Amino acid sequence: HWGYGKHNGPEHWHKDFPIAKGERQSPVDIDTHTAKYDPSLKPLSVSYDQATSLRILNNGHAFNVEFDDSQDKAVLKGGPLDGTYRLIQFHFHWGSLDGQGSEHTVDKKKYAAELHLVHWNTKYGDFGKAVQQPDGLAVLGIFLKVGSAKPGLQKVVDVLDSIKTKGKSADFTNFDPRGLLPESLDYWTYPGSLTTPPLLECVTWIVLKEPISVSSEQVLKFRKLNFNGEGEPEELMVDNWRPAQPLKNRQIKASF
Ligand SMILES: COc1ccc(N2C[C@H](O)c3cc(S(N)(=O)=O)sc3S2(=O)=O)cc1
Ligand SMILES: [Hg+2]
Ligand SMILES: [Zn+2]
Repeated sequence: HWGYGKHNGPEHWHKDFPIAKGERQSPVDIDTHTAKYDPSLKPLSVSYDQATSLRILNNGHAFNVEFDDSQDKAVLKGGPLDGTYRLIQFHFHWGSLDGQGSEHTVDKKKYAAELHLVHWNTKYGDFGKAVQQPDGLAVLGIFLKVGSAKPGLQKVVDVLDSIKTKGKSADFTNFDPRGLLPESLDYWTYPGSLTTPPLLECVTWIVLKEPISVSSEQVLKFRKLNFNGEGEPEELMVDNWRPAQPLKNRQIKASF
């Protein structure tokens, strides 16, 4: 079944998910010089102060930190969005080396990792219904750059030994997602898709202009995870990213 290996990675995805060849697939290259500065874009409103994390889980493709989305506890509004979008989980895509790992690239430059904060549009009642809609999800994408440690990332990094193999989870309450945001909330936005199977074109992508820094030992920890379940041969979880797709008649708008 799908993964990121030679035999089941991105280039093979189209056979089971034909939408991989669709019209608004993600990720894409953000060419800064032809993105259109749109003056009618409102600022983003990230209200993560009431966020309730529940659990961290290795799912064989990445580790996800899941949040309680039963009430409007951590939401995203504003920007290009019409409506309130609830936070349900965040995850990362990273490389085996520091020069690759992001999914979106800026002027073809790749970062060491990319954080995705997944939100679903509350007018659709639940996540399941939201993924049936063109404006069902908004994902906030943050590039991670190697340098100085991000203190808010360290709690995540310390629990990764308990969830080394596929299927393991550990309770992960009281984690505050605000410690992973950059200073600026300037962004690029375009209509796109999920970047893993099922590749549904349900997403308004909001990619922040400002990267956050993590140390190499923090990102090293990411690389010790396993794609495999325990008792299986070990495959290190590295390079779990999809290459950029053609923009195909889409324009990227810049809030700046
Ligand atoms: C059957 O219903 C479902 C439909 C979709 C999903 N997704 C899991 C995917 O792995 C995936 C990938 C995302 S990314 N890299 O941000 O573009 S977001 C996301 S998901 O959590 O929405 C789960 C259940
Ligand atoms: Hg959709
Ligand atoms: Zn992702």
